[PDB]
Amino acid sequence: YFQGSHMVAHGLAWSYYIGYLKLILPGLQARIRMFNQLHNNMLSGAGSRRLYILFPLDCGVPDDLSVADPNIRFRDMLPQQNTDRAGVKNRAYSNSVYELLENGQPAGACILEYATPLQTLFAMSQDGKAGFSREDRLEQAKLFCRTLEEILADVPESRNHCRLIVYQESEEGNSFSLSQEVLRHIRQ
Amino acid sequence: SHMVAHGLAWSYYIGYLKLILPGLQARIRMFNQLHNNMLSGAGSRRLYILFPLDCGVPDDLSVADPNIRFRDMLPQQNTDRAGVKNRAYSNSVYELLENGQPAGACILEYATPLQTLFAMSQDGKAGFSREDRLEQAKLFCRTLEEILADVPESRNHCRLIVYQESEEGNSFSLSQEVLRHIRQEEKEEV
Ligand SMILES: Nc1nc(=O)c2ncn([C@@H]3O[C@@H]4COP(=O)(O)O[C@H]5[C@@H](O)[C@H](n6cnc7c(N)ncnc76)O[C@@H]5COP(=O)(O)O[C@@H]3[C@@H]4O)c2[nH]1
Repeated sequence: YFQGSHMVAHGLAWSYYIGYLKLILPGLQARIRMFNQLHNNMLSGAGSRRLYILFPLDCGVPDDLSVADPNIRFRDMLPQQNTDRAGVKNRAYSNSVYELLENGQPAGACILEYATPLQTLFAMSQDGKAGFSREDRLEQAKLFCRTLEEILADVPESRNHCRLIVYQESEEGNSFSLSQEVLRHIRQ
Repeated sequence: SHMVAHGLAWSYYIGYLKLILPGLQARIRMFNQLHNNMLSGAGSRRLYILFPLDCGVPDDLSVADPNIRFRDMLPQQNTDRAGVKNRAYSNSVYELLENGQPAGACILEYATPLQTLFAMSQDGKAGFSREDRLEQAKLFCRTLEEILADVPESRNHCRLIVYQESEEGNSFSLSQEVLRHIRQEEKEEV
């Protein structure tokens, strides 16, 4: 295996930064402050004010987080950002806030989502026209993560809000609890 | 199958066109009720997507060509996506002017992934040459065409407008380029 120079993953990483994260990081905290005004400071500490992105390396990305763990419960959306983009007026960028339950009660809350490009990788893997194996998919998923981390390293601290939660579903165990993992990241 | 452009083409199809194209006609019908049948013919069926091969992608179409005039948005599509509840997908409708008056109307936008290719070309960290940016941009278009070819439902609901300004390269008008496509299809209809 020789890793190519500009692979699918490289492009996805750059896409994900240039076309989302870079766009939303400047206003994220303002949106959070607004949310807190409505929700009695639900997102109180710094740890609850990060943008946590789930990165399942097997690329299983359900649209509903509660599917992954029923202890991840949707609470409300942040106020949305609207931006004119590439001829689409008022394109909307949105994020969702979840409560993390322990014993049926909220133990934390945070902004949580999956990394969307992992959906692309999964779909490519399922289409013969794509020419893309399961082995290719895993490697690309790992490369996407590494490349993204490299790009994010260069963000100034005032915009250093992304936090990646990287795991491989097949390697975890029946005792893996995604909500606990997220709470662990919040707590660190 | 491991070039950047492949990923971009699949991203664009899987995460956008596949999602929105099936619902488009209904959104159009509603727009037309609201706006007195502004969209007609294939303008009432297709999303028109601009693919500038040089990867210059202005956010404002009127800046690109003042004869492209924004008129209103389609009603939005909201879909839960990857843990984002009610992610919103929105498209913009424009009138195209000729000699100062409306000559056509359509749903129009740029293919956003070209913006990624442009950005990669400008950041040394990407190690991505201008020459490769061009090749990849061409490849992105071809790949998307290939993907669409096998899915009539999607293919029939979009129009790819591919051009390289600077090979155009003189009297080029973007509005005229769009109108040319609209008119070609109009001649087929009826
Ligand atoms: N989580 C998230 N929420 C967003 O609002 C979002 N916006 C973009 N992205 C992900 O960022 C990267 C860059 O997005 P870009 O717009 O260049 O390409 C996008 C873009 O050309 C288009 N598209 C997606 N949603 C919209 C939309 N609402 N309007 C226009 N084009 C859209 O289809 C491509 C694939 O979209 P996703 O597969 O969702 O992944 C994107 C992509 O990996 C987002 N991811």
